[PDB]
Amino acid sequence: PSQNALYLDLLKKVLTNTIYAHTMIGLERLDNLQHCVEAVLADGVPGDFAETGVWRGGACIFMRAVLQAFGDTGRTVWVVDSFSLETVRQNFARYGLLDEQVRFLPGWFRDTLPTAPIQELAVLRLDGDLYESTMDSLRNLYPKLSPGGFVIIDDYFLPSCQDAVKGFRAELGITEPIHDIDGQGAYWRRSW
Ligand SMILES: [Mg+2]
Repeated sequence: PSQNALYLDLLKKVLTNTIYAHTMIGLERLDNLQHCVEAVLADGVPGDFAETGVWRGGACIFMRAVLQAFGDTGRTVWVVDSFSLETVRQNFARYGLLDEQVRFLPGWFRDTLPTAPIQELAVLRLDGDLYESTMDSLRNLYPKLSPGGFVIIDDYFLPSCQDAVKGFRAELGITEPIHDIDGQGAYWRRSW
């Protein structure tokens, strides 16, 4: 049961500034994110959503929007970065989604992630340009990812991102198969 499809379709057009830019991830990667979120809602995987490396906040805005479209009032979207914080907050306000289901964690990943007030995740999304940001994010938040939760890495097929993600998976003995999105990003679903 796919609620408010027209709304999310239009929002993806708007976030990518194709109407006449709040995200640069493009439509295919927004599509991916939509399917992943609609899956954890439909399948009842518990947990919040979190993005580390958020740019103008678009992907997090969209995640909040899918919660809106499906009438889920319980889950939180965690917007995690070093920031322009007020600018991001105002981007949420523009779509009318700056509310209690959106939480901000500003700071160096070094300091914030270790102690993050997050208990469990259904979705974990990373814009993994850099080794240390990627490792800080995965090491601290993957353990919070519920069974059936998704991990999405936006820059996966960058060789250096790929090496870092592979190293992390080896460390923890993660073998859930990786899936390509668009030749740039990738994701996998934590086994049940
Ligand atoms: Mg990226």
